[PDB]
Amino acid sequence: SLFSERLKEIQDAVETAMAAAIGRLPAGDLRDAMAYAAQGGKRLRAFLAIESAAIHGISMAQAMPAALAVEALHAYSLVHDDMPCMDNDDLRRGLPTVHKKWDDATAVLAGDALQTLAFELCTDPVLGSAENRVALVAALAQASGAEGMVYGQALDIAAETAAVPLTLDEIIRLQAGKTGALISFAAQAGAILAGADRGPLTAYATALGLAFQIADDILDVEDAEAHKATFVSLLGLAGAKSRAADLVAEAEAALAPYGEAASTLRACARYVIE
Amino acid sequence: SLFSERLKEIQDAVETAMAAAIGRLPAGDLRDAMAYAAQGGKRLRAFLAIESAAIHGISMAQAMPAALAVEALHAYSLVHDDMPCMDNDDLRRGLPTVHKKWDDATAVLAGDALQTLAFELCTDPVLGSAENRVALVAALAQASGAEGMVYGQALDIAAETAAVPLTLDEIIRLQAGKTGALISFAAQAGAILAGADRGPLTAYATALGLAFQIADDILDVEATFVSLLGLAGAKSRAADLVAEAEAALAPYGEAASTLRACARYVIERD
Repeated sequence: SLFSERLKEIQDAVETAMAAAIGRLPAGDLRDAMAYAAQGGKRLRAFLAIESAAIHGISMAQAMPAALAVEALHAYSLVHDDMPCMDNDDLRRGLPTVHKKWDDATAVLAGDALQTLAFELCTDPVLGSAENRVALVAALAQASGAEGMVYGQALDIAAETAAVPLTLDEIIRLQAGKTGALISFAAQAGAILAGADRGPLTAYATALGLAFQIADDILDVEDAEAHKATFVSLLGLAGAKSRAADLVAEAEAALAPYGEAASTLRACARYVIE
Repeated sequence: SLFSERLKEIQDAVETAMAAAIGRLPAGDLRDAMAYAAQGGKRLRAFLAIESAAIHGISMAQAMPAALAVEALHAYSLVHDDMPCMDNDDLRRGLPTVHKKWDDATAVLAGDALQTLAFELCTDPVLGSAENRVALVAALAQASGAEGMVYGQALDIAAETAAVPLTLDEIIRLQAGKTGALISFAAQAGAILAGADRGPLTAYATALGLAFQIADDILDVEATFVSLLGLAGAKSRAADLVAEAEAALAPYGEAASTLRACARYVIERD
């Protein structure tokens, strides 16, 4: 399809660009760990950044530093999350995690530096004006810190052993922090770089992010973390499926001002449930 | 003296402004551990940010988010450094470390959010033009990441298990990364915000950063700096670098007075 071919292209370009940006750093164990953690993945957040840019008439070359920013940040968070003090993961996508391949010290440092790299990438003159770049840093920061991604991780610790079982509102607030905020930055990145209205892409992302999580739960159905309240347990199998579809249709509809230009973005929404 | 009063006023105002900045986040264990980590300390780096700005005719009000940015970044680094897998500290400034008071998970996360907050503070429009703000965050990213502070820390850890003890040339290059880079950002910050030449303040910071490091090793014995030079040699060497740092600021005339007083202060405790 257009979507699948466009995705493949973006994945190939991102792999190359990330390796080049990391290869610029001083050699050593730190850099090897950084490189290993930022390689592979579906690049869905890079996709969103590039496609939302394309919709505002911005080239992939002008958009690359923002796509790599959100991928670096995504990568940093997994490294920190795979640590024994947190999710305690030995393997990710069939492969050893950073803290296992190297050591815990390398994992905290590789993730720290990857965070730094993401913000540095946001200052790259290729992106365009200083005004737009400083709005991009601000938005990546809002998405990633103590009112965004990290906050959602803090809540997840309380949530996975909660006394009263988790309500729908709570697992929605969870989702919105853990994955929602960064998916939203990625989708808004295009508009940020064009200095354009961020409303439609925000609404598209809110709906898309939640749809992702709901679609994820359904796939798991079809210990503390394993027996947590999911959208399938709360809404039912059919209730979850119908909610996923509703949200995808809501995300597509948010992109109506863009006409046929939004094609790959609306196929991205459909992809999550299909 | 008159420097003593400038340092305490800045310490007071950094304490307030940081509590207000962290106060604006959602409540919880995370916000508590962040605010705890970012409270206190001598505010050296914040002082360098504010005072190099004053040297360039920029008020404290306009400089504050850059001072908060160094401090938040510094705090983040301490929280992560204290963890069992790194330096393994149980106390700092008397009180228990973040990992000890809470746990390892909270250390990671409060560290992470503190780095994120540091970069968020660099975008505060109070700092002035977006051009200077973007140069500020590029500088902070340079000081802090895989070419700066983090790189230095990684080298320091790899040092801990080296086949040979390290040369004085290497332990200079190590701590230029580990502590020098962030002090360099802090001194240059005032010039960045005025769109001015950064060279003199950079040379100041390179001298001062090394001297600050040597004066800390002096504290311990009172391959490190005291072991490689002796207590006679290191007390002399740090006093040399202080002079160097004061000399680097000769272009500024007697406007360099507070920052020179600061350079002498980091060895005035010895």
